[PDB]
Amino acid sequence: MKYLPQQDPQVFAAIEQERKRQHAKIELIASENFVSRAVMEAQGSVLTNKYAEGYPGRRYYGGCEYVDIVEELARERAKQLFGAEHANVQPHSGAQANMAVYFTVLEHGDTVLGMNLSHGGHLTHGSPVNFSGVQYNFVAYGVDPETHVIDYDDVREKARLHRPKLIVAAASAYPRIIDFAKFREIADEVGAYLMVDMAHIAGLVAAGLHPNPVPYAHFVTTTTHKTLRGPRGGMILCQEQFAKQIDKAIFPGIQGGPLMHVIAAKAVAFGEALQDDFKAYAKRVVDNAKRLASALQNEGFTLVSGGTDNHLLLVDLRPQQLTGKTAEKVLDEVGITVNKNTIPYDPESPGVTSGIRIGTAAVTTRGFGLEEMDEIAAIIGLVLKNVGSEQALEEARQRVAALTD
Amino acid sequence: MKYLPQQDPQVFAAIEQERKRQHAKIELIASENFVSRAVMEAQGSVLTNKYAEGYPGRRYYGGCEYVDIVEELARERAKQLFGAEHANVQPHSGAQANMAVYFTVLEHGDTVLGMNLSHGGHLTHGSPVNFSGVQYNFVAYGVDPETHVIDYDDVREKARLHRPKLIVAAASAYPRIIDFAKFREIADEVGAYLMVDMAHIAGLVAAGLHPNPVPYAHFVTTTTHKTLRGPRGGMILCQEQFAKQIDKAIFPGIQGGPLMHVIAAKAVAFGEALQDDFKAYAKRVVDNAKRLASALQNEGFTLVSGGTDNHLLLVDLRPQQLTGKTAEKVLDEVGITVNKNTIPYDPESPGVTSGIRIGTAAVTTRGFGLEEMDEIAAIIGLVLKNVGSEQALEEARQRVAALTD
Repeated sequence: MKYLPQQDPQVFAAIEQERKRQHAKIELIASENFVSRAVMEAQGSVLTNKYAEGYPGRRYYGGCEYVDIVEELARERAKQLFGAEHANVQPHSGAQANMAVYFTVLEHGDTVLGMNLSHGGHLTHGSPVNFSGVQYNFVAYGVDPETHVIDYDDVREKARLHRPKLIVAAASAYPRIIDFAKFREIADEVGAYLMVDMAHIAGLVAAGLHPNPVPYAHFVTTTTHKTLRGPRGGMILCQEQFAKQIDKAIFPGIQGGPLMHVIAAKAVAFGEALQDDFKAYAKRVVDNAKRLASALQNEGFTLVSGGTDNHLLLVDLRPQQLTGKTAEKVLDEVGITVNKNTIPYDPESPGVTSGIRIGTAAVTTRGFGLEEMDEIAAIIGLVLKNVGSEQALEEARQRVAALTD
Repeated sequence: MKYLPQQDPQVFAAIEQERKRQHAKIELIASENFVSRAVMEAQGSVLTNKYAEGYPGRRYYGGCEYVDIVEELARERAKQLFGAEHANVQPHSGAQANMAVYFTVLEHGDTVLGMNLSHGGHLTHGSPVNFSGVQYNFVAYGVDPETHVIDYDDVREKARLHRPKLIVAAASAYPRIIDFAKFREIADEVGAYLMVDMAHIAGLVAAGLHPNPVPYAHFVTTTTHKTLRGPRGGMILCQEQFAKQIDKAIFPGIQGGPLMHVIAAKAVAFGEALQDDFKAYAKRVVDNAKRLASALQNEGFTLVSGGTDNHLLLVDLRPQQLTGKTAEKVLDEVGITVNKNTIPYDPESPGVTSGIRIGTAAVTTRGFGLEEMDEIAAIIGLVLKNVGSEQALEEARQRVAALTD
């Protein structure tokens, strides 16, 4: 940076602290990643100056010839990545992407069937304090109490009982592959639309390491950040039959002017994901997650579903008689960033929890591999087995520092 | 840029075209501006990498110590700028800011009273194709057919007849000062909340050149872009009594993770607005608008309301027997960017219109002054009086080029 340090010392000092923090800590929050310098440059461009309500070639302001090229690059690259018939790259966030799909097919009070929030479903999949649960009548399907895998017979029973207009598949804390074919079969049986929210797994889908929901879902929503490793924002994919309605849902439905600089950054991120080296990256993400899971089990930890098929895992801390809150706190003391997370059938409140959620996308981006996964697991074991020992925590602190340099 | 040109030639080439376009053209779209290099740098920072759901000191993820400093700088500087008791700097856009306020105080189907959309009201103030008009029962007040000033007796009558739960004041195309005191008096009479959407005029309010709605409104929404000259995004100001509810409306109500890099940019823009030179800038904006209005009238144009009190003006093209669409098109041919805009009591459809909307915020930022306003008016006269003369358009083209270099 050249101008910010002189113009705004206060803001610059805080940004620099954050930059140094991002290097120093071991980032295991499953939704986190580190974008490329090219992505950041695109976000830091003069494109922020342009109003471009509408769509490429169909804008409500003149002078959009070049931002049109940018938006079309984003849309076409997205279609290439996911094999979707249509892309909308304007959603401001994952929340807004979901909001738009709901706005498209649902009326106020319509019934929607989503994943139980305490079993891995997202806030926007029906929380009573979120617009989703307030505007629509959400019902939930669960995971099996033993295997922690989605109970597809429960999905089916809930669908047949409640007759939802829409079924939502996908999760913020589900460590196994989701069977989109079965979701569509159930949807077809009850005459419901199927929406898949692939936010967490989008990068893995792009790399062919998780089955693609696009062929099975009427609508696919996603964040552009997370495993896709793009800028912060949302996206909708859908078949051509819903393209016009989806576009109208985003604008003039729920948003105004799009963030053209962020859309530029989306294009850049999609370009990166199209490359062979992103596929290798995504494989290392999944390989690292498996290794970390196995190494944690070797340290004596119990994992929800007994492991992982993707980028993330959930530790069930009940055998250690620890809450997620306690674990999150003490790991923060040593420079490991996780979040407390409700486990399926958690006896604890969402404010306390019995689990921690861990993902490997960020550390993989930093170049961590199998050996590092072993060490992270060993440090986590050292910490959580010795929460009352300042010397153990100091050793952990030093070992964390050794990993990040 | 260093990395984008090598990583993504296609995206870079388009961005460079856009950058050159922004310099070459005379930007008169009233919502447009040019942000500082410091603002762009903040948006292009590593802060995009951080999940920070929640609020400063009350986040749902660890490691937010530094982004907390950034968000608090934004909130405190906003409070300083506008004298508000509370600020929420997380809204992704003006649309989302408005959405959140509606979510806070209204239930589905509640009656809201806003400015007639064809008289200057915004899309999010009740368009039947926008969530606002779909989710709530919007009724409208109008401007006087002669003076084109808001008819406050009509505001009062509509309020007393329809008994709205909420009254919205503010506009996307209203060239005169809005009387917030009268709006609050009417609101008090019918027991309605008052929301002021100051998006267009926020920079002028900050500079003391338009009366401040904060003392009179329960809620004030705004964009951070437009006359405020900040990054693309939204903000809500309110009294302390609504702070908790407003914050909950934004999250977990309508959004997820905030855009921390954009919030950094918001802080930077607010810092800039706090400086004496921004006040001088804003005065030049209003001075330029007055000069441009007078110069246009000298060229024989009729203006809606007979002039301007702010940054924007509306030309009523009926005396010239031209539509807004025709005028917008031919001005585009010579490098002047305006938008067609419905005028009050327009005999034409929104797709055609009888007016063009013009604002001076962008050209003022580029350093244009009174002499330049005279020349812009003269060029507009040359063009619109000679739409069929390629030689006149070429002369105009050359005079536009002379202004921008």
